[PDB]
Amino acid sequence: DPRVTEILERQIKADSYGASLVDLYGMLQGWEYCLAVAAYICSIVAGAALPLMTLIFGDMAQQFTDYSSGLHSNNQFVDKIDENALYFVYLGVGLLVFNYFATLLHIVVSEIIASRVREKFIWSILHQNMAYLDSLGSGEITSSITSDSQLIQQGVSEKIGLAAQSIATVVSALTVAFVIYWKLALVLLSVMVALILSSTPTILMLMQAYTDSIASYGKASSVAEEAFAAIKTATAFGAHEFQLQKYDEFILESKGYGKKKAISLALMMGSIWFIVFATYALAFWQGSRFMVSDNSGIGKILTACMAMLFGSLIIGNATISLKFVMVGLSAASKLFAMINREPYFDSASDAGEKINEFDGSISFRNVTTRYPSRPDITVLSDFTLDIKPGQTIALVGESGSGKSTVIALLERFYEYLDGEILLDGVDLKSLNIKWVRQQMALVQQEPVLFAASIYENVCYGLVGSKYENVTEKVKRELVEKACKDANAWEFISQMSNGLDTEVGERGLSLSGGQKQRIAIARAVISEPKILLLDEATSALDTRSEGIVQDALNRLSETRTTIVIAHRLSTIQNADLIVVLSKGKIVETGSHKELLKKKGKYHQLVQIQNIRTKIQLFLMLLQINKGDYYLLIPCLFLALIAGMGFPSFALLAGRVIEAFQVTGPQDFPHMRSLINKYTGFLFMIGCVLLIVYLFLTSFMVLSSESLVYKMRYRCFKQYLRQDMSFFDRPENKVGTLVTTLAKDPQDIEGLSGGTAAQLAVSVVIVVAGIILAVAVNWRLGLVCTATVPILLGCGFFSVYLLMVFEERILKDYQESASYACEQVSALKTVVSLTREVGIYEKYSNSIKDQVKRSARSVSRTTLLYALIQGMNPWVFALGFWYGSRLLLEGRATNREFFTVLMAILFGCQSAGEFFSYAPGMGKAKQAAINIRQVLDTRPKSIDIESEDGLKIDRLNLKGGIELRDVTFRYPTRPEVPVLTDLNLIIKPGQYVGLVGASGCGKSTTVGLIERFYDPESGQVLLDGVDIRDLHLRTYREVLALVQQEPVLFSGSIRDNIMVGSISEEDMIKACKDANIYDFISSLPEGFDTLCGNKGTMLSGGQKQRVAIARALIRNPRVLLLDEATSALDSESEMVVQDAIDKASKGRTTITIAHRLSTVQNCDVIYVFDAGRIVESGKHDELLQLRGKYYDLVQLQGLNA
Ligand SMILES: COCC(CCO[C@H]1CC[C@@]2(C)C(=CC[C@H]3[C@@H]4C[C@@H]5O[C@]6(CC[C@@H](C)CO6)[C@@H](C)[C@@H]5[C@@]4(C)CC[C@@H]32)C1)COC
Repeated sequence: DPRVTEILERQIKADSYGASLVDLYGMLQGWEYCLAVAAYICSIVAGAALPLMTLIFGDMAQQFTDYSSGLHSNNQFVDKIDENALYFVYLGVGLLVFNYFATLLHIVVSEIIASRVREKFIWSILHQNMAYLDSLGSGEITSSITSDSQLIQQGVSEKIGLAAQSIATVVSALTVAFVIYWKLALVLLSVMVALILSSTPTILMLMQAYTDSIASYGKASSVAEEAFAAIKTATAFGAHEFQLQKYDEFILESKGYGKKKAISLALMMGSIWFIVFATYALAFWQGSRFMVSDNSGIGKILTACMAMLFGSLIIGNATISLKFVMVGLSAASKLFAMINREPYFDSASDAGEKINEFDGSISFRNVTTRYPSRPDITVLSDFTLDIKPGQTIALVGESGSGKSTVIALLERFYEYLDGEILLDGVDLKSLNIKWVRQQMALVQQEPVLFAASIYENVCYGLVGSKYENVTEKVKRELVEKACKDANAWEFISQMSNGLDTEVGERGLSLSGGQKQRIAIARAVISEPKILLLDEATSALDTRSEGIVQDALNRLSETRTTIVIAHRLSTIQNADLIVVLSKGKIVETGSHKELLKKKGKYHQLVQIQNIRTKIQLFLMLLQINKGDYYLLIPCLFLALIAGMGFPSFALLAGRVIEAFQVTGPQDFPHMRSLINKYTGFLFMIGCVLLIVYLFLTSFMVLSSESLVYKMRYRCFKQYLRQDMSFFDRPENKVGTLVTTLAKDPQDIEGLSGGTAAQLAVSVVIVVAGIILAVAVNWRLGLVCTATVPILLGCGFFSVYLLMVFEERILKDYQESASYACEQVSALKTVVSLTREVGIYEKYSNSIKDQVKRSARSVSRTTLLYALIQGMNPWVFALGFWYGSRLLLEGRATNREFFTVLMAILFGCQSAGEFFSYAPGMGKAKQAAINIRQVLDTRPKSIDIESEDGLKIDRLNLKGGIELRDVTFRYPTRPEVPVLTDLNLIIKPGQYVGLVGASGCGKSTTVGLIERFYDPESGQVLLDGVDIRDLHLRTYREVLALVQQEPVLFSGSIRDNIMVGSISEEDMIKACKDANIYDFISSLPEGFDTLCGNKGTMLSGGQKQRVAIARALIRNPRVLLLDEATSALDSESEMVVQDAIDKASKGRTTITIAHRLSTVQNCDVIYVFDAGRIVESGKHDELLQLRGKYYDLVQLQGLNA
């Protein structure tokens, strides 16, 4: 026991891992560490060289101020301005070169690292034991292959380079500010740190508001999950407003937290735009104060102030880059946990023996095993079977007996705790696992063909064989012989291309028989010694089964086969038959020897014989008409927030003019002017604080209101669709839930802080351009020509970063699809021992992809680096032209610096809107999606249409008539379910419908509830076609009890009152359903929460609750769609008692699986091929000795 539990856990145990940047960068080998080192050096250099514009700008400001005061001649002014302009040009060239190299090398390093990670992950997954792989499923592996490697790239991509660059920019800016002027640098740093630590509660408030909103929608998404999954019940009982209200009570909490988010974001914006203005004001004021004792200068004051603001305002890009780094370190932890986990079986290694001249004899001895998923159920107990070369065993039994476990043990998919399996006398636990899998040939129930030619598909079976490395000409002969031995040449030679025809997602689309015949050829081409047929023909049809069975019989006549069959008629010629029940060999023997024994095999063959006998702005603007009271003041607020910066420009120009001292004699006047202008600078820096607070608050409130409206209307629109909408493949529950989660949240990109920043940006740019033209027309025209350049650079930087982000996922699609295809089926790949070939092909593919992507990245990085280097060139040109104008007398120091601050610096602040450009693509795709969703309507079955006759309850009888009803499910329209059905149910009749699987009796409920409309026919209620009746009232007439009871989350009172057409009736119906006593037994009364398995009541109790729910409305037509199919025999008694009690006094249509429920029905209708075959009472159908007799005999035999 301590050993078997250890084995069953070590089979499935999954260790936890913590990945750091060391693990990611350890995939670089040899000369690829120089690439990473050079990338980081270039990033650091290009980040540290950026705050030198502050040095050159301060020097140029000092030169302009000194010349305007007449401290040097024209020639010296020209010389110094030219030299400083060249310094700008050199800085721009250096920024270009280093940005290019840093970005290119970072991207290349990320490509290399992720290629190594992908190779390692695929090599691990392909060699894990099948117990662990079945634990994860395919979804966990396919997701890890496609969207968890992209995150690992982004972690080590140019994002980490930008994070390092930004940290270097902060360090270099602080270093510049301290060296040039530590007195003012220290003062500014202290004040800014005090104003940043003070705004710490606001950041906590924002993060709490985001967490609360995410949690509240998480709860709301759960209500949507149940509503779409349980959509048949909701439509049948009209619980559309109930589920919509449940959703609304949770998407209103998100709006309340969005309010707090609005205040917090407004506070953060106001604090930032107050810190900047207070830093300018304090820098100028305290630099004028210090200057009367240091003679430092406006140049040094500007250098210090600009350096401090530079480093502080570069922090925001660093945070998103570090978020990107940390997101890719969480995925790295998962992938490295899945890589470093060592498998239970060492199938990768070459250890183990290899039997020479393997005859094929197998000898099981006392074999006992458990699956790791369920360590209490024993799926095989004391299995003993000695198989000789050439024999044909045939394991049979009921489902769950454990016949299929033998094949899993022989292929080393799972581990047998106790026993012994000997291949020609050699233990199975001491053999090379891949060799053992090569000696066998697993023909599975579902054939899996890979997207390749038929020749390649059949050649996949040659792995490890002696024919693996031979001439291609010989291989084609072998494939032809194998396809002829498998009865596959008849449809391959008839093909267009023949053996080279593509299959799978390309080329031709085969049938089940043809795919199974190609799988048989693939299995037989290797000349296996053991054949493992695992219900090969269980998934085929009557016509196609013959050819595949002939092929299998031809194959099994020589090899040591182990056939697992569900059609017992195909194994009559087996050399031995083993009957398994609950994991034990109940009896064994030949076909004749077992029939005479009157045993389990006889019952199985009897059952088999009996069965054989049988522009989008205006859209959202119109939707959010109610929020205008918030967006009308926002225009005025944005206009004021826009006048702000072009008045800081005027005051800054006047301050720079006031710093035109010629000696300590002019210091009192300079101090007076600096105080007078710094007062106004601080007053303006406080007005914009309030303006930004109000504007951002109002805009974020509007955005949250729009998101709430989108969610509410989208959920309301999903509930209006007919049942033909929800059974489409693209309207899955998990897809609709995801769409609700994403699109009403992505549409927020066209409102809120983004729209506020858009308005503020355009106003700021327009006001700055107008100010530059008005102050000096000769200087406001040239500097206007640079506004397109600066704005284009600011936009295209973000655009190219988006391009870099998207290339990561766009490039690795072919190889990811190939890997996901070969990982969708691990059992077939592992059976063929195709790990090595798949890994080689995948490794070659991604190695080629690295080189293919490096070139395109090198092409784009040139434009990115040029855009990065443009800015110092614009500065140089502007300063040179300004100096020339100021020499000619056509400009002034005040006018030049006012124009410069406004134009250049205003375009810098308004480029923050371009950081919201990535959202505007999502916010347009989501707008298109929401427009499509909000406009879709059901063709005829509209629950929210008020047209149609109303059913008068006084004259209602309850007569249902299906007149010549023909119906096909629109998802599968080639398979008719009901054909020319004629069925009349008299009022008060307890009609029961019975039949075999696929007869289509359950479609009667769908037609009566009007889930679907019949293609040709007429369903009538009291002589009125239900297509001409009011849908809500009509469905209020009917009631429905389903096979699997569904109870919505909430109290028992809420669930049972879902089917309330209009407190006494509730108690009366709860007593009539034999559930009132159980409810009274509960600690609370009808307030017990049975949601998400809150109390997990018994199936009988949940069915009785559903019966009471259907019974409150007092229906005229009670539909019981196999109510007692999933109930225990003890609870079935009370449930059937409740059903019989409820069936009195109303029309009752009872679809039945167990024929005992329909025993006392007034009329019984037998279904076959969608048409009524027999009809009448129980005794008459028994006397007719027809299909009903066969069904009751089958029920008796099944027991
Ligand atoms: C945007 O919303 C994203 C959302 C929720 C994230 O919550 C917040 C977590 C803190 C974070 C990263 C956020 C916004 C601005 C960020 C701040 C800007 C400020 O700038 C500085 C420097 C410059 C100074 C002038 C002001 O203060 C920093 C100290 C401040 C800052 C870097 C501190 C961290 C802030 C988002 C998650 O979405 C998946």
